[PDB]
Amino acid sequence: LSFLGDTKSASELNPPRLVCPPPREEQVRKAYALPLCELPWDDLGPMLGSGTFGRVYPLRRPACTEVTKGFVGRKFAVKIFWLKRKGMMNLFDTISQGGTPSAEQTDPGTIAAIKSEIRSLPTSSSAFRDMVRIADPTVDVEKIKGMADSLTVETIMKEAKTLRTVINTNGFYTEVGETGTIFTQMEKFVQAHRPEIWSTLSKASQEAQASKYAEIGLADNHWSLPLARVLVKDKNDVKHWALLIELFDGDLQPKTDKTGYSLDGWNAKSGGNVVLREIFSSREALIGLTSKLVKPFVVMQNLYSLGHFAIKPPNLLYKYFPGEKGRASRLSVAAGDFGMAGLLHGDMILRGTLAFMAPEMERVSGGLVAKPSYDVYALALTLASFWTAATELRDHYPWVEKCIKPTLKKMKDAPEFTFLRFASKTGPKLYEADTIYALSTCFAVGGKVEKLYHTGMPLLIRLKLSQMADPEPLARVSMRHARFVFKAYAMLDKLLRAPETREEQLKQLQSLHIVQFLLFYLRMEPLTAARDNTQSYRRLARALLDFARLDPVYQAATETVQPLPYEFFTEQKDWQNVKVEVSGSEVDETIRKLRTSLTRDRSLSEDSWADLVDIMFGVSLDGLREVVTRVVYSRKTFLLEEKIGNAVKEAVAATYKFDPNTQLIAEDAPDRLFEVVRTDLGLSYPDDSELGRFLVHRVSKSHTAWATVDRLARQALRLALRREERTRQVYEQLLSGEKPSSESEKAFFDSVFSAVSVVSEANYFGLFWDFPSAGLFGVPPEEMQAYVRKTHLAFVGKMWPVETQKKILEAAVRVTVRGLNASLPASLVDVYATVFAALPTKAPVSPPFLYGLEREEYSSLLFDAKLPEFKEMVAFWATRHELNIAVQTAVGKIPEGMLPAHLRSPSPARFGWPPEAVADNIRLFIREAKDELALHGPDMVHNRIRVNGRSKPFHEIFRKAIAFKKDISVLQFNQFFTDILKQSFDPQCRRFIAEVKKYVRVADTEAVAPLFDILKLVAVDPAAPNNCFLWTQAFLDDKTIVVS
Repeated sequence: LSFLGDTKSASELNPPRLVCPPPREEQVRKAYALPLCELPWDDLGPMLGSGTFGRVYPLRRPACTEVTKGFVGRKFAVKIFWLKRKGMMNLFDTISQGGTPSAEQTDPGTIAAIKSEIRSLPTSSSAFRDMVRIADPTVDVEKIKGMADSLTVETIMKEAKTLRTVINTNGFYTEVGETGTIFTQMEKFVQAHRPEIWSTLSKASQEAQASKYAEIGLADNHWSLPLARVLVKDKNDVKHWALLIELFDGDLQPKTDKTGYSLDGWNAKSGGNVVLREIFSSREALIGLTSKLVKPFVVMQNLYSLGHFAIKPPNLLYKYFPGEKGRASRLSVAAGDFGMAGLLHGDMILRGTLAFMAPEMERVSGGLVAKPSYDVYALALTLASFWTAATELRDHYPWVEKCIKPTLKKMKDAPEFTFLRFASKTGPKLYEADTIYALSTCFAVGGKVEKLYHTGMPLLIRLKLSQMADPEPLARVSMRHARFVFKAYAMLDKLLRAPETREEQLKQLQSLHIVQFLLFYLRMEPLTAARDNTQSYRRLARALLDFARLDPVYQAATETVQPLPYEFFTEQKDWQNVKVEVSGSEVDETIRKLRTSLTRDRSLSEDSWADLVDIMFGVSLDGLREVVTRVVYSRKTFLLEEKIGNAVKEAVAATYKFDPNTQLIAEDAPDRLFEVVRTDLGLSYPDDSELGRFLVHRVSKSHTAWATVDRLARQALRLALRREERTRQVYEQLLSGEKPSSESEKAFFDSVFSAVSVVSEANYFGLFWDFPSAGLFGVPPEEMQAYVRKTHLAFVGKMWPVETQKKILEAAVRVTVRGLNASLPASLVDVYATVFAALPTKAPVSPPFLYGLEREEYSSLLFDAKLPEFKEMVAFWATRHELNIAVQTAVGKIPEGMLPAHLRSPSPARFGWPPEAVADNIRLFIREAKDELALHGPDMVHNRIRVNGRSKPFHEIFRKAIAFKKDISVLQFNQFFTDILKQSFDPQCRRFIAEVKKYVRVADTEAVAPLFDILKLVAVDPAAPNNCFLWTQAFLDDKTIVVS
């Protein structure tokens, strides 16, 4: 362990730790000495982007001969400084060009803005008195700070030509100071940590000295800084100031849709999305981007002292280089905007964007000093915004519309999530008690943001992003640690995936520090170049997840703290003034044990131990005294997490004992499980205490795990049915109703259990339950293989094919539309929302999952459809049945310009049809309603009949319409429903009789018409309460049953 004592002091491959904690004119005069160039308004092309301070222009007819020697490739673009605020530049233009402006644009707001902006002109500086002298040598800037306030500004009709230059040059001056404050800090670093460069800059340079910094910032560090000081000459001889920035494709933030027909908000025709949609949809490109995106900020924080305090998707710039033939697509990323950058541990000003502000900046932090932990939060949010983008892109971020705001609305009179309430000094805080818990839950495994992630995001990245966005300022990992783990995983994944460059890849891998410690800790050898190292990459990537689960700390705490006997949680009163407290003197014995276990009985110094814990766990030395306290608190309450984990997994078995065909378990707890568990254990905890919240937190955490086990067992079945035709034979045997031999069932279940491991491998490097987990599940991992094979594979054995899943869902969506009489909205998002929120109550069969708590795995498993395709599948069914219902009533009124107000000429994109199918589907609906009407007559009689329906933990009564003749008898009445039972979905009820009872059954000689209302229709078996009339397509449909 010789590399730990700060061996690489200024390297950019693995920077050192963050150990511990100028005039104004100097910073402006530093960056003001950049090369100047002049070009007219003819090399500039069409405008390409516009902000609040400037407009960017690409330059045609190449110019700026300072470039020909400069950076190869790397197209350029100027930006003219043009203040956009209350249309005052437009007013200045209309006055200068000629004519008189309107009095409507002038009076209150424009004059207010000019009055506010002519003051605060830094007329003291000597740089601002030369910037204005170069652009216009006739204006005397010392009279304009006086004329604005002596006589109020209404001389605007004669001072426009000067006000323009003054204001735009003040904008240029601010943007120049923003870069000077960085050139200063870069020079302060090149002195101490670069001997080769500072032997040719310190000798003699002032402009080359300031161009070298820009070259270093663009090429080495991946920032984006200005390179020249171009001065543009207009057609009317009015010079504007500008800067020569680099040109990217830019703005990793995609555009949203506005027509309302896209079920993921992606604008289908934005032109700039076509490439972004290729990045945010694949797994390899996203794994590469995640590691490429941390480099600039790691460099910025650990090498130089400054920090970047406005991180958000619009501020990151990209460059694609498609690489179609003979090469590969190489993505490049840079950091854009440097408006708020400042030295670390210096005083700061609260100015950011609200959705990305750390919660510890809310009231105060010693006057809000600039801490390094404010930047790790904003990258966790930014990266989570990239992994959930191809699934439900919205205009507002997920953690504020699903996690923060519905919590803020409940337990306070403060629904205002604004910046004025965030910055204010007086009032109720914004992140006080429950909003912090909601934010913590939002990113953990099972929350909303975590429900929206890609299917292919490994568990290591999920855990790391969950640890970077931690509301607690301590116990939050640093940027160096994140860079290490993400880069190591990207390298290992590219080695594993790919089938002369292997040598360079292996050297670049083993040159890291995290990998060298992992090789020392796993007892491994310097790997190879001529050996198949597959199982040695499998171990380095699996040992990198055990440190995210925090397994070494748990193994060190298992040997120190005892488990707090079970007679503590049942034999104590006053449950509001007791709480499991950690001694504070054992959180030190566990740390000593951990140090000895990790170092392997060598003797490190203190700096080496600090560096090692920062590399491996990513915290300070007084920052692991909270990680360790969490672990030993979780170890004290053993024997209560285990009893809870065992109380559930019997609810999961009762679910299959009561409803023997469910098709999912649906991770979110059914809100009734808590009362089952609290009564199962015999507990009585006041719901507002350290133990009531603990119990409600553990019940859901165990239910999510058991639902995950169920889902993996259901995916393995569908994977093993795709191969091994013998498995398919036995599966069809099971489904058809009969039963197979014993050895055939054994082979079937053995194949499914062998496929469980193939399914579990991708996201969890190994099995799902293959870690120390006996408080999460109720079963130690040694007895977990023998539970899934013998017990759980019998629940999920007979699972309906996909066509049946789609048919019953279609028929349950076409009943909700009859149930609710109102019409449907205009945008398909709202149609889906209403139809799928009113579905559990008005449908006979309950859906497998609820609205808002839906996932991509559920849909891809049950329906073979992604989430934005599942929603689009539901909306079309809804709208088409709406059109059918509208045509039926109109055909009824006629003894057709009498359709409702928004169906006379609808766009065939509201349906799924092409433009040629609507005028035929209407004719089909007409030809069908004609028969539905011809049904009615004097002889026929219509009524409803009662059967058993949904199974609530006895059954509901469910009544279905019937139409028959008066001549019919019970003889011919029972035979029809017997023949209907033959096509049931439930394989058990394919052999039943379907008598009609009153429960005294009726004589077969009686008539049916005089009996019609207490009689019900039951299914009895001829050999020996069931609801297996509900599982038929005749009883699930809308049309009435025609008994005939």
